[PDB]
Amino acid sequence: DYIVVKGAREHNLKNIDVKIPRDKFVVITGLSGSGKSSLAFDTIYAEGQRRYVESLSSYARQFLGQMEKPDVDYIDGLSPAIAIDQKTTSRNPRSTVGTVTEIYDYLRLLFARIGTPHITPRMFSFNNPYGACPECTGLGSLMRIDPDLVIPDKKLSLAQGAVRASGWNIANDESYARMYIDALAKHYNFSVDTPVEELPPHILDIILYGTNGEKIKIEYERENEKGTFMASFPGIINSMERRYKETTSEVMKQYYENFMSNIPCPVCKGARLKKESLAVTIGGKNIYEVCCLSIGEAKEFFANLNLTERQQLIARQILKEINARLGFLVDVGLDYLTLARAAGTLSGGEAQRIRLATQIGSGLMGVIYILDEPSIGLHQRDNDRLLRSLKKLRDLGNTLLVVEHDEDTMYASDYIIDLGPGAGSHGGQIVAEGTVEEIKQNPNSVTGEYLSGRKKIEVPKERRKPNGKWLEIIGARENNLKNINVRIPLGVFTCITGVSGSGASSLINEILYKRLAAELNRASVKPGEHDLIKGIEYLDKVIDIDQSPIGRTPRSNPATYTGVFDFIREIFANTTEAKTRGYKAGRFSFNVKGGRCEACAGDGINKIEMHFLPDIYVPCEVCKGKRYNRETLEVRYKGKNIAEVLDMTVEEALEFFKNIPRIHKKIETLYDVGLGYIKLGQSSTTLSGGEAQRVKLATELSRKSTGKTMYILDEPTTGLHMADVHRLVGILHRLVEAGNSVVVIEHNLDVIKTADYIIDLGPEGGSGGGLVVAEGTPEEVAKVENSYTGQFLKKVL
Amino acid sequence: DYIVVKGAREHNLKNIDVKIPRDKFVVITGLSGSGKSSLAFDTIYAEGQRRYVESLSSYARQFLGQMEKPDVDYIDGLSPAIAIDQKTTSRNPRSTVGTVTEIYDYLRLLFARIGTPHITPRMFSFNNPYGACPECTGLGSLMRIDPDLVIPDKKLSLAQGAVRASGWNIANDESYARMYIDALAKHYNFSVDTPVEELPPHILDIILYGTNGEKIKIEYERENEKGTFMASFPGIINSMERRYKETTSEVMKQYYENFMSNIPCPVCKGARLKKESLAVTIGGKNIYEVCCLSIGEAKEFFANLNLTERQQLIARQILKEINARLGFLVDVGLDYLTLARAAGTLSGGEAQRIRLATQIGSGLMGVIYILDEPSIGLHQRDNDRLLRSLKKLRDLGNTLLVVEHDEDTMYASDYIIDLGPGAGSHGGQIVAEGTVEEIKQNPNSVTGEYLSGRKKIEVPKERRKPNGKWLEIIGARENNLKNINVRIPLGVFTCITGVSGSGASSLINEILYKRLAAELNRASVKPGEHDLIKGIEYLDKVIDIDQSPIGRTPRSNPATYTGVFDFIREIFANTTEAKTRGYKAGRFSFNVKGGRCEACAGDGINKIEMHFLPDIYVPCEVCKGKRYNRETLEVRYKGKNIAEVLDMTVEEALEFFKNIPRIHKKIETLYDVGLGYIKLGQSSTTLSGGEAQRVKLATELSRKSTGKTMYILDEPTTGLHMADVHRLVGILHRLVEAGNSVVVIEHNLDVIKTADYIIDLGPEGGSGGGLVVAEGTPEEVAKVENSYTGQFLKKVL
DNA sequence: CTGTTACGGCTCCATATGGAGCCGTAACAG
DNA sequence: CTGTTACGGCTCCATATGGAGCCGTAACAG
Ligand SMILES: [Zn+2]
Ligand SMILES: [Zn+2]
Ligand SMILES: [Zn+2]
Ligand SMILES: [Zn+2]
Repeated sequence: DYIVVKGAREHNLKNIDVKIPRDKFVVITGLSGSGKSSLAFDTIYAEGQRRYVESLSSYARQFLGQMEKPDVDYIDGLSPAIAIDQKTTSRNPRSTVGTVTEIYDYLRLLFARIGTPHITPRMFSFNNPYGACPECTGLGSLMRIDPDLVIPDKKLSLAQGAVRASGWNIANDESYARMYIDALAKHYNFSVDTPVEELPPHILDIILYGTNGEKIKIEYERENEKGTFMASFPGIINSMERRYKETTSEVMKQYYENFMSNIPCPVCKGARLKKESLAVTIGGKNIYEVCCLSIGEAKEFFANLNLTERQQLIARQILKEINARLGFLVDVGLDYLTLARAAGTLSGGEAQRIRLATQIGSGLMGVIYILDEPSIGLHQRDNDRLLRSLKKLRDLGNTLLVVEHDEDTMYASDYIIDLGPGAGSHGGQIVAEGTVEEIKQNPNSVTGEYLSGRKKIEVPKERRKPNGKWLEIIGARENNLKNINVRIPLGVFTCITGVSGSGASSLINEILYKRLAAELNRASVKPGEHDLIKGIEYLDKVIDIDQSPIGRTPRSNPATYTGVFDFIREIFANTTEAKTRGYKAGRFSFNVKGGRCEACAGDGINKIEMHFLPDIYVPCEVCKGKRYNRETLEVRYKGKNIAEVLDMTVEEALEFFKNIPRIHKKIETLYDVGLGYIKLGQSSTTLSGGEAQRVKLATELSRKSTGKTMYILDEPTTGLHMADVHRLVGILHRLVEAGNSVVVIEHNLDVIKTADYIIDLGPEGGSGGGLVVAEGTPEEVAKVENSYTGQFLKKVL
Repeated sequence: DYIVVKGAREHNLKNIDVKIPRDKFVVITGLSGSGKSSLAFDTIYAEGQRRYVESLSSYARQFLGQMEKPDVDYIDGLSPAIAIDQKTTSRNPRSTVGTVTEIYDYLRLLFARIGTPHITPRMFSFNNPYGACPECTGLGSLMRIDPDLVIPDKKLSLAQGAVRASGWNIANDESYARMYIDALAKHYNFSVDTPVEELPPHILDIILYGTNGEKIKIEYERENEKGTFMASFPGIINSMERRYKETTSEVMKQYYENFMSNIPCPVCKGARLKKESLAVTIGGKNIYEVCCLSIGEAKEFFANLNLTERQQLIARQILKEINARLGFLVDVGLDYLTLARAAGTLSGGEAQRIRLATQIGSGLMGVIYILDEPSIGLHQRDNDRLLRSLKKLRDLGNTLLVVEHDEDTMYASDYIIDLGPGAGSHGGQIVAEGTVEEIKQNPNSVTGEYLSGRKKIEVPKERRKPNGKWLEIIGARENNLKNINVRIPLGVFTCITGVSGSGASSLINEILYKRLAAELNRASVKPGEHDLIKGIEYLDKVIDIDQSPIGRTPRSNPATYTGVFDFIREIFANTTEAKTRGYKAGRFSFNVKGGRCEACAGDGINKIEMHFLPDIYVPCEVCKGKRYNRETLEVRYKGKNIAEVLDMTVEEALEFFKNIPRIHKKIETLYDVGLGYIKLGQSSTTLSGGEAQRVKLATELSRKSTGKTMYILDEPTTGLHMADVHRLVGILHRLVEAGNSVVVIEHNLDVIKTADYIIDLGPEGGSGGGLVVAEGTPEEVAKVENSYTGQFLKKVL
């Protein structure tokens, strides 16, 4: 009846152990990336997944992949578990919101049972060929490439290579497309220098859609081989379509869709079903009409249902389940959604909420549920609704482990596990355990210290004012915006906030950023609706802050990203011993040959292949992971070597380089970034989202002052303790005082309190918004009665 | 707290419903393939697997495969479940008995912690390259092809095609190997007519192992293409090795291993580890020495452990877990096994028992466990041990659903679910529910009828005697046989039985059957140890009875298998209307063109492809599944058509053809096969193991009398009710009275009682046997005190 | 009339080159 | 000394033909 773990040594697990009670509401929190989150993510979940997947069918076990065994000694009292992560999937257009909502099939069954034609339940579905629209083969649209995007260079000759698609080059002899181009030219007797615009329509059709698969001879003359073969040219369009059909990568899919556009099927149009299916009328509405309705209006519509007595009797189960699913969806809070809406077009938090609602509807109790950041992407009322839903799910009879930072969740929690006190070598130990009251009584918990109010976010005594430099965006009607006009000043720590799903963040991410990037940084991406933008001359450069990893290659290090490695190499080159040895400054760098270990090429790992086992990585024995030649490593400066510096700690580095101001300024920048515990040479892939964000903000701070720069941060409060939030707020204020501009779209109460100009967009999400709710100083905004954000700010202040 | 299902319509589920209590021991039983087993296998398990796999990671969901949705209305109160099926997997040689037993890692950790060199725990393992034997790369053997099996025809010329391996033909110009042969001949200037024996050693080495990958020109002259290319010939051996490495099919793997043999690595030899690893001595033994020990002797060895006080203190967990695992393995009853034994070399029942033991050791409680036929492959004492283990696992806190026929399991069960009364259209309804007592009180349950003793297997009043015709096998020492001599008479319903894992069944399946097949049916398979076989002239033909499907293609039907379709076609051809129409007798057959529907080619299904969906099968609209042309189907004989006859029922067919003795004799043979409920034209793939066995026995019965035939049945009692066992026994007696011979190796008490001559091999499984325990009439055998089977027979009698 | 063998026909299963992002280096301007 | 731009180099990710078993048909013997 307990989750007992002993001898855990994952990452920074200092052989910690704890007894987790079953069938309760326990929350684990700590410092940003302190290791408690990693432990909870990768010890219990990994043990359960291994103990389950293995015991399953062997073939399915290798199909789903063999999970790596953990370093924990033994785990007792475990159970099968599910993970509601934050990394969404592109999925396929065949997937639908109703399909993943576990409501489309129920709606189809209800329509088949109760609805009348103007009758098999299979015909109501749109995934089986027994009832499909042939025009779009059930897809709803028509993914066709754009002839104006593949080879728009009409004036360019055929030999010039107007078509820029990969594998279709015509100016390269070594290209695989050169043989096909030569065969087509032989079959057409047309000069390759003819312009694309001047090409005959028949020749253009043959090039695009192929030569109807007729027999044709293609000549091949390689360096050491020659001959000819009979084949057919499908054409550029057909080749691209086949490649897209055979594609299985999200990046390749996005690249291919960049040159294509799915034209909504005109025959069916949001139906993807046979005409006669729409004839089934239930309550004077169609299945598509029901699906396109909003969740709240759908609940209202199904509440006013009225039919025959037999229909009511048969509805004692189907309609009851439909009502329960609608109520669960309402409790999720994502009312600004449609059953017919595209599954892919959704936020990560929205996807997590939808998955939670589907799990609640399923009712599979007696399991372990591990969620991540439920508070992210929700308003205060949404937080209350999520807490109620979590309490209900716990009442269903399962033990839940959540990781978050919302104070209300901790108050509603039963047992709290805190790991600290610091991060890395400064933490990794269980500070305390028990309920909230004794956690507050505990004087060794940083979370308890923040709860007790000893350290609190003091509201600023003074607020900055605009300097007359404003950016004007008026008439934008992208997504759900109803031609809204917003006056956004620049030069202060202003922010935009509102209820969940209002779309203001979508507007900022899809219109303003795209326009600014196209204007300044020359980014060729089509933006959304945009009438006019003013104040363009005020700013010069714009940058973005996201959660993307700094680098996907192991050839990069955070020291390289910050550039301190260059100063270190220069200092090493300035050494008298280095000058005597004649070593170049470039030799003190692992990225290039000259000093790197030739055995592993500086990678530090070796690949070993087995007949019945996958690739195995082991440390390189020649250089023992030092990634430096012995002769190069023989140099010593101030009692330290280049390898030692690369393996050194930032906390030690700050005290080490007390006489190197050039390096020191970046050192103290990194220290003020609040990431001194991070290794100076940690692997780039090993970095977490918080670490990457800290690195990016440190790099931004180290940048020279310009006074005409703007920054956009997407939910910086995600994955951060209250002290981390305070540090981030201080960094934001110092960046604003530097002379740049800050744009923030978040929902943290402390961040809103620290703001100087609040922008409100509402008054409801989805179709219920599109108008600027209010604007002004936070004190003036709190005076507005018709604003949830204003009421929350007034309560906070 | 209940498993509630309503509106289930899977196969023959007549909208049945039932409430299954949770956390109990409930057993479901019924007629052979009555549908209750299929329901329990494919309703609850399918619902749980879907509700789990889906909610998991999406990418893993498509990796493991999307389970099809069931036809049930809704399932309430479900839980994640695991399935211990009977279909084993070939797996890989890297897999080990200790690995799947979850004991190899524990043993390695114990050896690392306690053992002393003559020290990292990773070096003890044999799956990581950090400690491996390079000779065999951890495999233990060396899978090399046999030069005496690839092209043994030394006298055959190179052009003749001595190498019979697929893709290496030399006598076929169109073969892909012809170009390589021509290139090799050009590079060697050797005549293709030279004998393989007369080929120079250098030429043979070049052919086998390749030409060291050197540059070579291969000429190609196709019908419409020509040219040449520079490439290298890896050789026959290298090509076969690469194909085996790239192989991913069990059938292809078996075909390739038919020409290969894994020679035990001589460097390591049952070690696959680095020399220094064997230096670690624990209790005066090696890790391999511990693994090769029997389970019981290993438990005894670890019981006498004695080390330092620190070792004992550290062993409070590791040694306790090892002892618990050993005790669980002992409770499994598979004492005749070794930790170092090959994982693949095991029986299906042994694999199921091992999986059950591993699951018990895991301790993941609060789940649903569905096993199949625990009694199969076990002795009476093993049945008691399995019942105790199941009771323990239920005490661990999980709800178990077992399907079996052992009376002891029903007695130990709490709730029993019986579905009947018949099969197919004659059953599919819940007969009764409750405990065993009220089940016996219920007069409508066939299981209760058998339990009450109203219908019982009467012991035969007289037993047949040998007619002096005997088969003598003496000195066979295959597997664990210790040069045993057995006198097996022929001409009576004799049988061989013993304790589980004795190996006598393995001896019969690996020596006697192989020798008989090679002698009579000309089967070229190498048998095991065999000194001499006598009485060969007594028998003429030998046949085998297994659980393999009758046919993997949908072009075959049970009517075609039994041959009644030929008589039906002849009768239809004899019709006056058919003679007037001039239709040939072959037209009344769907297998060939002439009368079949050209739209579906007689398949009856159509394939529809979608861009984002897999292949979909739908009934063919042109012929509506009748699989006959309209003009051909227009004929009517005795008020019925050929399509109607093909779709008719056997129970109706027996009354239909009362004036057709030629067909009637096979009709009543099929009826006596006890499978009248089966459709006369059911799909071959749709047939179950019991149905296939019934079909095979019916075909054997319909065979003309010869008096010199023998039959071998492998566990016919599997998947059969007590009445089904009675019917099978009666069929066996009638087959024996026909004039043939019957050899049975099973463990059913009723089958043993019905036997006339019992062969006993023991006295213990594995290394504890190899000697004939006893022999004689069942009454005389019961008088033997030193025989578990004899004691069981005496108790039964 | 029945069993066996041989042959033909059918079906299902099996087996290397181009592009984007990042790091290091050189050059130019303030 | 510092910031910016341009170029070169490096790495990781991406995109049809032969064989075994079965059914139907013809021929031959009892
Ligand atoms: Zn359409
Ligand atoms: Zn190295
Ligand atoms: Zn070896
Ligand atoms: Zn058809």
